[PDB]
Amino acid sequence: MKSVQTAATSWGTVPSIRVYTANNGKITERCWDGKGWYTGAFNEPGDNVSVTSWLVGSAIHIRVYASTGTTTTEWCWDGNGWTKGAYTATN
Amino acid sequence: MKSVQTAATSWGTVPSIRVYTANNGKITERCWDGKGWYTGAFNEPGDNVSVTSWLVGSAIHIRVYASTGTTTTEWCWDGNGWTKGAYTATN
Amino acid sequence: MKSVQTAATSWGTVPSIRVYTANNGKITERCWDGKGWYTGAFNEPGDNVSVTSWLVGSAIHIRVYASTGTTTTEWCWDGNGWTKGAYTATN
Ligand SMILES: Cc1c(C)c2c3c4c1OP(=O)(O)Oc1c(C)c(C)c5c(c1C4)Cc1c(c(c(C)c(C)c1OP(=O)(O)O5)OP(=O)(O)O2)C3
Ligand SMILES: Cc1c(C)c2c3c4c1OP(=O)(O)Oc1c(C)c(C)c5c(c1C4)Cc1c(c(c(C)c(C)c1OP(=O)(O)O5)OP(=O)(O)O2)C3
Ligand SMILES: Cc1c(C)c2c3c4c1OP(=O)(O)Oc1c(C)c(C)c5c(c1C4)Cc1c(c(c(C)c(C)c1OP(=O)(O)O5)OP(=O)(O)O2)C3
Ligand SMILES: OC[C@@]1(O)OC[C@@H](O)[C@@H](O)[C@@H]1O
Ligand SMILES: OC[C@@]1(O)OC[C@@H](O)[C@@H](O)[C@@H]1O
Ligand SMILES: OC[C@@]1(O)OC[C@@H](O)[C@@H](O)[C@@H]1O
Ligand SMILES: OC[C@@]1(O)OC[C@@H](O)[C@@H](O)[C@@H]1O
Ligand SMILES: OC[C@@]1(O)OC[C@@H](O)[C@@H](O)[C@@H]1O
Ligand SMILES: OC[C@@]1(O)OC[C@@H](O)[C@@H](O)[C@@H]1O
Ligand SMILES: [Zn+2]
Ligand SMILES: [Zn+2]
Ligand SMILES: [Zn+2]
Repeated sequence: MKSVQTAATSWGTVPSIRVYTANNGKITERCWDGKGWYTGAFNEPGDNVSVTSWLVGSAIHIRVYASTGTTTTEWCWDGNGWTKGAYTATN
Repeated sequence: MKSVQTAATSWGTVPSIRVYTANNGKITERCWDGKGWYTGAFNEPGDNVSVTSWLVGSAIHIRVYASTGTTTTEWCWDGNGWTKGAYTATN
Repeated sequence: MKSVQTAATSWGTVPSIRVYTANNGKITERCWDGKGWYTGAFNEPGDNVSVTSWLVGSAIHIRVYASTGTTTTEWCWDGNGWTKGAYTATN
């Protein structure tokens, strides 16, 4: 049957986990920080999703790559809300 | 042509790598621990797969997200067998 | 609509980022090292891609898993060009 597509990242030792789900063209986010799953602020269009993150000290930085057709849009979390990133590709 | 879908994670100083393949609704696992590839114990249903892992000291923790329909099931490896995680996509 | 499929990895604190895109049977690579996106050296066939990476000091080691059909080919970056890895899906 048709199935959603996911991408996952984690950081630290607790850990913090973020799982992105692409469902019928919309990506949403589920979060774990040690006390139960909850819904994240990320909501962007996309059929397909990948993610990577890195720590600067204790500060997390997340990059989500959301693709519709041949266009991939990068979204960035740097502690102060999601912003559109500079990524481009000539697909 | 129709193609399988993979997810990969790695850790530590060997390094240890784990590659999950979703093929026709079934997910399986191939492992590298420095001495050749071999088949892992993970076998769970799923059309799509993502994975993340983290170390706590020397202990690996792996989380594999297996999706069928709109249901994503989280599978947990924490040193002693695969168990179903608490992940849900809604509350 | 049909959409491309991506995978992403990053390392260090700058950070460096690599984003792999599978598009109509071909996987290509875009790169960030703090100073703008550019096209990387990776070009290999595949309908689906996953990736994992690890540092050895400042030196990055990347493993890209490229799938066509039921055949997943591992590509290896160890500082000196992309080479085919030992991964096989069965014994
Ligand atoms: C309950 C059910 C529904 C509502 C279906 C389908 C199936 C189905 O039975 P199920 O027990 O899941 O057996 C299947 C299993 C185990 C796999 C692995 C299948 C399919 C089926 C067959 C084929 C299938 C179907 C699809 C879609 C969109 C895809 C992508 C799709 O390919 P994919 O998931 O790779 O391969 O259509 P749709 O979801 O409307 O209908 C057809
Ligand atoms: C040998 C072979 C088989 C057995 C096929 C197909 C093709 C095929 O020739 P190939 O040399 O691979 O040329 C193609 C290439 C290079 C690409 C990139 C293609 C397709 C083909 C055509 C289209 C195609 C086909 C599919 C399926 C399920 C998909 C998803 C699919 O899309 P996708 O992989 O994005 O695009 O059907 P199926 O596997 O039954 O049959 C049809
Ligand atoms: C412009 C356009 C083209 C050229 C299409 C399709 C659609 C389409 O309109 P759009 O505004 O994108 O509305 C859709 C939206 C928003 C979603 C979420 C859709 C589809 C469509 C419909 C269905 C669809 C279509 C496909 C393919 C290959 C897939 C995988 C596919 O599933 P998926 O992306 O999950 O679901 O065929 P193809 O790209 O040839 O044709 C059909
Ligand atoms: O604390 C939750 C949160 O702020 O964590 C960082 C990002 O995952 C956000 O989308 C998410 O809402
Ligand atoms: O601060 C945001 C940014 O500079 O972070 C590094 C890369 O993800 C860039 O594409 C992105 O615009
Ligand atoms: O040594 C192999 C193994 O035990 O490693 C941890 C997990 O990847 C398991 O599924 C796998 O069988
Ligand atoms: O020990 C298992 C568990 O608590 O680990 C952290 C998260 O992956 C949870 O969903 C999961 O149930
Ligand atoms: O400096 C760019 C580069 O060498 O970085 C390592 C790999 O990502 C290569 O494919 C890529 O061309
Ligand atoms: O050649 C490099 C290599 O040994 O690195 C470890 C694994 O990725 C192997 O499959 C691969 O062949
Ligand atoms: Zn299915
Ligand atoms: Zn194909
Ligand atoms: Zn679409």
